[PDB]
Amino acid sequence: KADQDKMTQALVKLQEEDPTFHAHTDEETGQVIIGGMGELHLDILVDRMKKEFNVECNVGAPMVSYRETFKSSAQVQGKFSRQSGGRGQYGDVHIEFTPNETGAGFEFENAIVGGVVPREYIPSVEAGLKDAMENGVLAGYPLIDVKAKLYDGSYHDVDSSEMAFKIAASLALKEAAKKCDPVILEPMMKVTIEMPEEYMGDIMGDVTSRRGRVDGMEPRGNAQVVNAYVPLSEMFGYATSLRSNTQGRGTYTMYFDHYAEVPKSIAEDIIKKNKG
RNA sequence: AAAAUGG
RNA sequence: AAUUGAAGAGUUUGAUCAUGGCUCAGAUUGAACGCUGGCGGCAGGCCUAACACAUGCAAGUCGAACGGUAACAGGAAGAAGCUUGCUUCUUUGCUGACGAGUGGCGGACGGGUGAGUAAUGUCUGGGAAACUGCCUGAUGGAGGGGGAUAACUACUGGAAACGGUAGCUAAUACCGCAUAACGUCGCAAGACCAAAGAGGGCUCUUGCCAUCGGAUGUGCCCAGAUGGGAUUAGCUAGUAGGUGGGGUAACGGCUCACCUAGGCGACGAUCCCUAGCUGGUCUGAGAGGAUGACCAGCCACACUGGAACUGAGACACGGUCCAGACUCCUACGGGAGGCAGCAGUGGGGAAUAUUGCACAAUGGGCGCAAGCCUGAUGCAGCCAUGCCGCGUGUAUGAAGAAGCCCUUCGGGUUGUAAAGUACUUUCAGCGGGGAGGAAGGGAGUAAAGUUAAUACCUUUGCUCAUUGACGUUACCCGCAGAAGAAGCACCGGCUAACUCCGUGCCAGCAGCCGCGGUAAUACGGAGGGUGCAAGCGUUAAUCGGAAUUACUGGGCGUAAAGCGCACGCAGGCGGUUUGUUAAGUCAGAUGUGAAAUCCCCGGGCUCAACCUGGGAACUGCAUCUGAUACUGGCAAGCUUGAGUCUCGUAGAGGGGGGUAGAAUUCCAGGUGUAGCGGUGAAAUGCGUAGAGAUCUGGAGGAAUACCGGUGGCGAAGGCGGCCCCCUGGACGAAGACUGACGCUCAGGUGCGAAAGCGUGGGGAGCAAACAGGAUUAGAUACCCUGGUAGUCCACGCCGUAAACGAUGUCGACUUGGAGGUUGUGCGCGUGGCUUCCGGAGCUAACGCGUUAAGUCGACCGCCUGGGGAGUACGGCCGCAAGGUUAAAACUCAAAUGAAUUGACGGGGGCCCGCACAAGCGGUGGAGCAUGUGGUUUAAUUCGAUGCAACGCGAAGAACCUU
RNA sequence: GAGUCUGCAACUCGACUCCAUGAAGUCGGAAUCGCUAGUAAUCGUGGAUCAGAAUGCCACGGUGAAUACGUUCCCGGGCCUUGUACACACCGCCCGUCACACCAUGGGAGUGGGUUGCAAAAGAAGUAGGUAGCUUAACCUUCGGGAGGGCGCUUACCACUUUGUGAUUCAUGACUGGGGUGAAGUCGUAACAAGGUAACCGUAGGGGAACCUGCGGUUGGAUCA
RNA sequence: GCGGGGUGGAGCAGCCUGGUAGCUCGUCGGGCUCAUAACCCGAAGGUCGUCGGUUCAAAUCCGGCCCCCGCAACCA
RNA sequence: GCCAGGAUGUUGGCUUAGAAGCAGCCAUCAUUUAAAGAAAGCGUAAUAGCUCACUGGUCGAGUCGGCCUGCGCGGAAGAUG
RNA sequence: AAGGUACUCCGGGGAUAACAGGCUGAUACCGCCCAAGAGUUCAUAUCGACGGCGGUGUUUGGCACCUCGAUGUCGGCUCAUCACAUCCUGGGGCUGAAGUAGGUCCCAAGGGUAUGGCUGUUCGCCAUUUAAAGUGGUACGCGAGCUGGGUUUAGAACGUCGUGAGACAGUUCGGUCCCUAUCUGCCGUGGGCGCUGGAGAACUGAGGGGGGCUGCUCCUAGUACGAGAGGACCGGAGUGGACG
Ligand SMILES: [K+]
Ligand SMILES: [K+]
Ligand SMILES: [K+]
Ligand SMILES: [K+]
Ligand SMILES: [K+]
Ligand SMILES: [K+]
Ligand SMILES: [K+]
Ligand SMILES: [K+]
Ligand SMILES: [K+]
Ligand SMILES: [K+]
Ligand SMILES: [K+]
Ligand SMILES: [K+]
Ligand SMILES: [K+]
Ligand SMILES: [K+]
Ligand SMILES: [K+]
Ligand SMILES: [K+]
Ligand SMILES: [K+]
Ligand SMILES: [K+]
Ligand SMILES: [K+]
Ligand SMILES: [K+]
Ligand SMILES: [K+]
Ligand SMILES: [K+]
Ligand SMILES: [K+]
Ligand SMILES: [K+]
Ligand SMILES: [K+]
Ligand SMILES: [K+]
Ligand SMILES: [K+]
Ligand SMILES: [K+]
Ligand SMILES: [K+]
Ligand SMILES: [K+]
Ligand SMILES: [K+]
Ligand SMILES: [K+]
Ligand SMILES: [K+]
Ligand SMILES: [K+]
Ligand SMILES: [Mg+2]
Ligand SMILES: [Mg+2]
Ligand SMILES: [Mg+2]
Ligand SMILES: [Mg+2]
Ligand SMILES: [Mg+2]
Ligand SMILES: [Mg+2]
Ligand SMILES: [Mg+2]
Ligand SMILES: [Mg+2]
Ligand SMILES: [Mg+2]
Ligand SMILES: [Mg+2]
Ligand SMILES: [Mg+2]
Ligand SMILES: [Mg+2]
Ligand SMILES: [Mg+2]
Ligand SMILES: [Mg+2]
Ligand SMILES: [Mg+2]
Ligand SMILES: [Mg+2]
Ligand SMILES: [Mg+2]
Ligand SMILES: [Mg+2]
Ligand SMILES: [Mg+2]
Ligand SMILES: [Mg+2]
Ligand SMILES: [Mg+2]
Ligand SMILES: [Mg+2]
Ligand SMILES: [Mg+2]
Ligand SMILES: [Mg+2]
Ligand SMILES: [Mg+2]
Ligand SMILES: [Mg+2]
Ligand SMILES: [Mg+2]
Ligand SMILES: [Mg+2]
Ligand SMILES: [Mg+2]
Ligand SMILES: [Mg+2]
Ligand SMILES: [Mg+2]
Ligand SMILES: [Mg+2]
Ligand SMILES: [Mg+2]
Ligand SMILES: [Mg+2]
Ligand SMILES: [Mg+2]
Ligand SMILES: [Mg+2]
Ligand SMILES: [Mg+2]
Ligand SMILES: [Mg+2]
Ligand SMILES: [Mg+2]
Ligand SMILES: [Mg+2]
Ligand SMILES: [Mg+2]
Ligand SMILES: [Mg+2]
Ligand SMILES: [Mg+2]
Ligand SMILES: [Mg+2]
Ligand SMILES: [Mg+2]
Ligand SMILES: [Mg+2]
Ligand SMILES: [Mg+2]
Ligand SMILES: [Mg+2]
Ligand SMILES: [Mg+2]
Ligand SMILES: [Mg+2]
Ligand SMILES: [Mg+2]
Ligand SMILES: [Mg+2]
Ligand SMILES: [Mg+2]
Ligand SMILES: [Mg+2]
Ligand SMILES: [Mg+2]
Ligand SMILES: [Mg+2]
Ligand SMILES: [Mg+2]
Ligand SMILES: [Mg+2]
Ligand SMILES: [Mg+2]
Ligand SMILES: [Mg+2]
Ligand SMILES: [Mg+2]
Ligand SMILES: [Mg+2]
Ligand SMILES: [Mg+2]
Ligand SMILES: [Mg+2]
Ligand SMILES: [Mg+2]
Ligand SMILES: [Mg+2]
Ligand SMILES: [Mg+2]
Ligand SMILES: [Mg+2]
Ligand SMILES: [Mg+2]
Ligand SMILES: [Mg+2]
Repeated sequence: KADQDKMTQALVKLQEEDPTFHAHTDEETGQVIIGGMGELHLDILVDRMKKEFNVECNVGAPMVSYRETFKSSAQVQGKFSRQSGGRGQYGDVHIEFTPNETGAGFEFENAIVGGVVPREYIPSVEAGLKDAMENGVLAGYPLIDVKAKLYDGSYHDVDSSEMAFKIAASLALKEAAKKCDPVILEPMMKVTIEMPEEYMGDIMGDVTSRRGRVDGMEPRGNAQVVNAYVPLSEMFGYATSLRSNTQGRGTYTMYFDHYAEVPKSIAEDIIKKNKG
């Protein structure tokens, strides 16, 4: 970490030395990601750090930011009552959690009937859910693609507090996760690979090996272009492979697409990792 | 006799 | 004439007064940053890395010291193509000159930096033991010789740097000899010591040597002053002194030997941390506080550590030697170098300039002079960095235009603002004139002086050409045309300056108080305004406001602050009288206190900034001459303060020993019979193994009813039956005696409740701990039944309490009243002590009030917002418990005192109500009506919700109503 | 089951009648309400609303009690006084442990630096002293030498450097102590009223915590009719 | 290997000796209070680990199967 | 053994990014024939391509694979020789 | 009518345990058969479910045959010797083998095959090497060769159990290792006789023993191969480690 501060300075200098060098700390992962136009390029930079900058470093695969979503729908109740004398803290909310349309995120519905939960406490309930959803409901990753319907609740004239209702809301989400079976999501990436038709088969074979799907192929100029969607984690190291397959005559451009459920095996591994 | 508390 | 000088505000509360912190308005800067940007003058400009430095430059000069001649520019001579009379080519230091060398002088100045340094520094004032190139005064001398040596030559070693060997040579280079005295040595007699020539035409000029002066510079000494820390109190063996010897220009432990045992320090030594000092600068009414950039003086340092050499002067920025780290060269053997001179580069940093020009002037080195050298200096460049002056137009202009903003849509505001019209043109721009900084120096020419000389030289006049980096100088003049020239911050209060719109505890703002949750003068934008202006804001920084460290000029009953009390050393302070001294003090004088700056009066730049003449001031210090009241010293006194003695009085004053009565407990026995004991109510407990109760005898410990008291005694803490023994203090009466013998007191020392600790005793009662029983949601409590340490004694330790009057001690003074207690004189006096109340005065108020918290004086202790914290760490003390001394970071905008109006109280008093009591009839249970909640529903419309919603809005939903 | 009436229309969803049927209920847990006389209690009657639709509301008469000793207690209100740390005013204020996060700081086996004391070692260059040897322009000379000097060597002083052992200062250290700041956490309620056991001071013992208990002290406690 | 357990939500009875589910707390409804706690009144909730066997009948007895404890697990 | 042919509606359809005999899933055909699978393989992203089955020619006598049984073979690595 | 004895003692047993041997082979280890699958496709490059068949003697065991008128037992040291189920070096097939480097299987036993830290350790983990740090058998090779740390006498203590004496597949500190080699074997070294008359030399070679390891650099050649990164075979030369 003494060389970490030096690493910052080293990366700054390296960026000045080479425009193609791009240093960027991924906020979600909290890991600095070094971008290069080639493996050898990055290698030389790292070697330079070790010597010129005198910064000992070890390269690694960028961590992937995953998300969670309830795979099942279940109505749940969250009750929080803490009254032992004087001003207490009562709050009960019955919230129905249902898998939302992928990408629709959170679609909270206030279906409170009979004004069981007073209007003033309603926003707190929702806000409390949102905060709890941001926290991991399965492994620790932000819960997305879920719909919470507060159909029923309970309140006390004195004990009930907005914060109590936020607590009750969070409690509901917890028990919902136990019944709604959240699943980990992985960020899919749309990759556009262009190469001579001679290597087309090999490229598509690589994508399938990664786990990605070939969207389709299309003729451009002289080099065929294959559209595909590959997981970010799997996409790592594609550059070298592409050049190897195409004899350094292949180019690819990857962009984020959506979040797909991590393979049950992979999901299990992620949960294990997050657990410890 | 007992007789706490009240973001 | 040298003065003219002094503002507050916001924020603790429901409100108030006080206390107290925080914040703000001002001024200032080597500034930085952001935004903006016409011009000029003057000035300033690496605060950081005493970090590392590429390149050039910053110290040379002299041929009137000398051998020479490397050049070159000539001359003469001789050869030459032979301009047939010049040219060429050679020779000749031959001359003008001059490379290199010897020599002399300078290089110790000038320029840079502030690392080190808390005094071998600086500043002020004194002093004896010195030295001093160049300059200047006076008096003498200046004779006659010698031996070298560079350059040079040959040779030779090295990559280079740098050399080696042999030969030759000069001097104002070097050494004898003579000379030797207002010199040195010595008591004296005696003895001893120097020199250089050069230049012009015998003379003049310059230089040389000896001595004594002058000036100047420099060295040295002493006293006072010059940061912080005691959570640094001891320090020191050349150490302190002496003596002798040596050493220095000189005094000196400067050095050495020997001898003695000193020296320094609470008036701060030693050690630690920080730091160049000063004249000055900034702030301040001042006193202070802060600071030491530029300018001037002084000191210190020059890659780091160290040393000497030369010299008048250095332990030497651009010298030497050694070591070290760096950089560079190398043939690997060895070499070379030092920007804290100027400019400049890299690095560091928020941030600080051009590898300019000229020696025209001033000043310096060398020279006879001419001249040469000078990054000193004079100037130019960049930079709004500051200061100062000026400009960006000026009059007219209602059309009160458009257009913007706002509006009650009437209008208002921008705003005479703009258009429009009439003028002016600073400055910029273009053109053309034009100072002054310039003195001198160089030619002649003249007279005089000098001399043998109308020579040469010197002096003063005279005459003729001639010297400006800045520079396109200032300044003046002319020409075209308002043309080419305004921005920045702010408008909730403080604080001068308000609306609209957008946003909606979000975004945001903010020095403080706070502002923002849908009518934001507080955010953001717009319109309008306010303040400043080529600047305006922000940040950092200092002082002020802050009387908030209070010398001037504050506090301590309750706000922070009186040591628990006392004794007492050092220290501070001290009644009254005479004489004496003159230390302080006061007066006058004299020397000094650099210049600059500041101040006053002036002068000069068109003004101002800026520059300059004179004065004032420098508040201080030394010395001399005076004054003598007060303070001090000395001497003699006096009695009034203080003290002693004679006599008597009161007292729970202390220490020791003895004794009495009451009660509790226990033990033994008698009588007697079922309870006792305890509580709010109980229970545990005790009792038929005879309790409790009652009576008798005995044992032991502790404390002394009543008297008894706003009583008494004691420094305080404390002290209570009676008796004796030992002992301290206080007070009164009337005399005598002493003669200021006093007061306070850092440090120090002693005393010091209760609890606690050590050792050895004692132990009735009481009772931390502990146990059980209750109480309670729980009850580690309060209550009950038991019960150990301890409480008691001896000796030792601890050293603290709301150790309180939350009020230090001593002295004097300033209306009264009612009491207590204890003397004393003759009902009326007069002392000591004490309680309550109260006047003036004082106090924020409460209160204090002759026992002051009034009015003053002496000395001491202590305080400087609330927390953190009387804590940590260190020291000291302790057996331990702990005590004592005593921080910081961090955090908050308060904390606090007294009093006021409420409210409230399981505070008090006085009243009252179907409040309770005394009664009567009900509700809660059933069925049903009705309202409500909830749940259900396509919808079950909406509102009402503790008392004070729920047969409520609804005094009447089949449709309508709805 | 059979009707009546009002009304466009009585299924949802009217009142009423007739016949039949004949539920719970045998006096109401804890708790709780009204009423002091023409009152309660009970008995009928009328009215508004309104087509129709009262056990409600509003109003009218009939009959018609019991009990009040009193202020000990409960609750509320008024007035006077007193304490107060309360002021959207006791539904006030407010203390500490514990949980979590963050910040500064103390201790800590130690670890790495700076500075420095003491005791030694060391000895470049230079300067001074001595002189194994070597060498020598100027002076002297008996002409051989001599005087004197230089070099070398040696000694003293001393920089770099080295070693041991302390002191001090700074940084860092598993873990740990207390402090502060958070946020509607948990546990109680210690203080402020006599705060419900007056509080507080010193000391000692005990206890999850605020604290409790003993001993002595202070008033900076209320109360007193 | 030898023993003891597995019963309303929690901790405990009942088993021995078949018929014949208790106690305290918690929970729920009503009350008290401004409200909460405390307090008062009323009520619900184990078919007895998991099956099999026996018996007219099984928490009870027998035997597995799982669970959770205790003890033993040695000497060359 | 060898020389040939080895197909046509038709890439059967669906699905498949693509899937044409040869990913998978449904089919499962018909046609010209001597005969030629809605394909037994290799192959391709899919294609294509290379076979094969099937069949015709050539060749001129046996040929092919099960059953029962005799005897052998592999499976079969160790420490003094 | 219960216990302790490690303070112990006597008579007996290999009728009966602990050690080593034996028998056995459950277990262990090694190999094979079938092939569901995995491997983009594709059982068999590599791997392999559900099941099946063997081999070794190799762990943990079973049995109690040898030894109780005694067969010393963990680990280390010294010294070895064999097997091959091969760790390195040699040869080869396949590969999901571009090269380099691997994977897997076959052949091969000539030689070679760490030092330290910690622990009694074997082992293991760790540090740093190496071409490699092989796996087993040999009374878990080797105490009439050494050690004596472990373990199992008598002393003592802790935890624990027990009323206690004492005890523990707990721990802790301390605590006597004898033997002059007759025979076999082995390393050396002589005497006798023989080999056909005696004697002095020089030999032939049946037979036996020893030895046999390997790194790195350079060249080939930055050549083949690879888009690059990298980087050879084959062949040649030099210089080391260990050992003799
Ligand atoms: K104030
Ligand atoms: K300095
Ligand atoms: K000295
Ligand atoms: K002396
Ligand atoms: K000053
Ligand atoms: K120095
Ligand atoms: K000189
Ligand atoms: K000049
Ligand atoms: K004062
Ligand atoms: K004194
Ligand atoms: K006097
Ligand atoms: K006792
Ligand atoms: K005092
Ligand atoms: K503070
Ligand atoms: K009822
Ligand atoms: K109806
Ligand atoms: K009606
Ligand atoms: K009151
Ligand atoms: K800490
Ligand atoms: K430390
Ligand atoms: K209390
Ligand atoms: K106490
Ligand atoms: K026995
Ligand atoms: K096999
Ligand atoms: K395959
Ligand atoms: K045996
Ligand atoms: K192979
Ligand atoms: K081998
Ligand atoms: K072996
Ligand atoms: K054995
Ligand atoms: K052994
Ligand atoms: K043996
Ligand atoms: K032996
Ligand atoms: K034998
Ligand atoms: Mg010259
Ligand atoms: Mg001379
Ligand atoms: Mg002489
Ligand atoms: Mg300094
Ligand atoms: Mg002032
Ligand atoms: Mg000298
Ligand atoms: Mg110099
Ligand atoms: Mg220099
Ligand atoms: Mg410079
Ligand atoms: Mg920088
Ligand atoms: Mg020059
Ligand atoms: Mg205003
Ligand atoms: Mg608004
Ligand atoms: Mg300021
Ligand atoms: Mg002040
Ligand atoms: Mg004050
Ligand atoms: Mg106070
Ligand atoms: Mg106070
Ligand atoms: Mg006092
Ligand atoms: Mg005193
Ligand atoms: Mg005087
Ligand atoms: Mg002056
Ligand atoms: Mg006097
Ligand atoms: Mg007496
Ligand atoms: Mg008294
Ligand atoms: Mg005591
Ligand atoms: Mg005692
Ligand atoms: Mg008692
Ligand atoms: Mg008691
Ligand atoms: Mg005190
Ligand atoms: Mg007292
Ligand atoms: Mg006090
Ligand atoms: Mg009074
Ligand atoms: Mg303390
Ligand atoms: Mg202390
Ligand atoms: Mg009812
Ligand atoms: Mg009503
Ligand atoms: Mg309707
Ligand atoms: Mg009244
Ligand atoms: Mg620390
Ligand atoms: Mg030396
Ligand atoms: Mg309390
Ligand atoms: Mg109390
Ligand atoms: Mg109190
Ligand atoms: Mg207690
Ligand atoms: Mg066979
Ligand atoms: Mg064999
Ligand atoms: Mg034993
Ligand atoms: Mg025996
Ligand atoms: Mg046997
Ligand atoms: Mg036998
Ligand atoms: Mg055996
Ligand atoms: Mg045997
Ligand atoms: Mg298997
Ligand atoms: Mg066996
Ligand atoms: Mg047998
Ligand atoms: Mg035998
Ligand atoms: Mg093999
Ligand atoms: Mg072998
Ligand atoms: Mg072999
Ligand atoms: Mg061989
Ligand atoms: Mg090892
Ligand atoms: Mg063995
Ligand atoms: Mg072995
Ligand atoms: Mg032996
Ligand atoms: Mg043996
Ligand atoms: Mg042993
Ligand atoms: Mg052989
Ligand atoms: Mg061999
Ligand atoms: Mg060898």
